[PDB]
Amino acid sequence: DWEIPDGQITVGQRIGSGSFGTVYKGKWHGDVAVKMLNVPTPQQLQAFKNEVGVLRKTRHVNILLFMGYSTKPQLAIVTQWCEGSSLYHHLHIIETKFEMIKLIDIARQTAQGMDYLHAKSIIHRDLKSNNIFLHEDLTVKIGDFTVKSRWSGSHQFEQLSGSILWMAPEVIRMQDKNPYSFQSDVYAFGIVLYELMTGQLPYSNINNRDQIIFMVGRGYLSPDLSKVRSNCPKAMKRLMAECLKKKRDERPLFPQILASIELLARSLP
Ligand SMILES: Cc1ccc(NC(=O)N2CC[C@@H](CC(F)(F)F)C2)cc1-c1cc(N[C@H](C)CO)nc(N2CCOCC2)c1
Ligand SMILES: [Cl-]
Ligand SMILES: [Cl-]
Ligand SMILES: [Cl-]
Repeated sequence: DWEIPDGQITVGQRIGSGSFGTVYKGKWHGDVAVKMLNVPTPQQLQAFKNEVGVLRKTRHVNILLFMGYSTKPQLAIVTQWCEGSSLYHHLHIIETKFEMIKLIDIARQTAQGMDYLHAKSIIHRDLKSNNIFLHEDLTVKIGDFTVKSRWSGSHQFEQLSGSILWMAPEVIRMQDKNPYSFQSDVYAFGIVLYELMTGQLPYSNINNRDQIIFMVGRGYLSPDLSKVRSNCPKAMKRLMAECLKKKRDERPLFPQILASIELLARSLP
């Protein structure tokens, strides 16, 4: 049982809305985060039931800690509160210059988290620097949390509405009814590795969203790995390429990926 009875959760400042509901800072045996829907439709109830149903299966330090939910008086999910920013914020907005050892550490922790989810047969489906939080700018927390991010104009009448830089080629073309897989999450992680080592989003030379969608889809685009830092290990550049392979089955799984990163971690001056 994880149901939090009514009147315990003290809701505070609103911080955002996200894809579903509204997210506030809270108090419940200390600071918390509260994702709340205010009304409930059968599709809203199914989203809630599924979101709790995934989170309740995760006990890992690099996954965002679920703490409990509220059925009455309204639908709500309570997670830990974290002081810090998303990886996206650090790298692209305020443009933090992390040391190479810390960039590899962030990569290692993200791999640890993704490996755990895949071991539990959980496909994230929307991994990206936005959904990697740095708790005290130190510890990676993977979740599902955007702010005029590159393509500011609304994609209301477009097919692909969400974030396309992290989507694998098979996920863009959508030839299968469900093209999401463990290898689709590996490609997304591949782009996160690119962000860490370049300090930049991929396809910077191109300014047409639709052209990136098309070209990544038909395999004419993959990120320019020469843009990495000079003290980036060759072993990382090789791993990055394996993660971003256009063909699905040629991409490795996180057990091998995490192994490769922990190896090159030990040997760097
Ligand atoms: C309150 C809440 C409840 C639920 C979820 N849902 C999930 O994380 N997931 C659903 C599927 C599962 C997939 C898996 F792959 F992770 F397993 C991940 C997120 C949040 C939330 C949403 C947000 N948004 C704001 C705008 C970002 O600052 N911020 C937080 N944090 C605030 C800062 O301090 C740490 C917390 C928390
Ligand atoms: Cl539990
Ligand atoms: Cl803009
Ligand atoms: Cl690029």
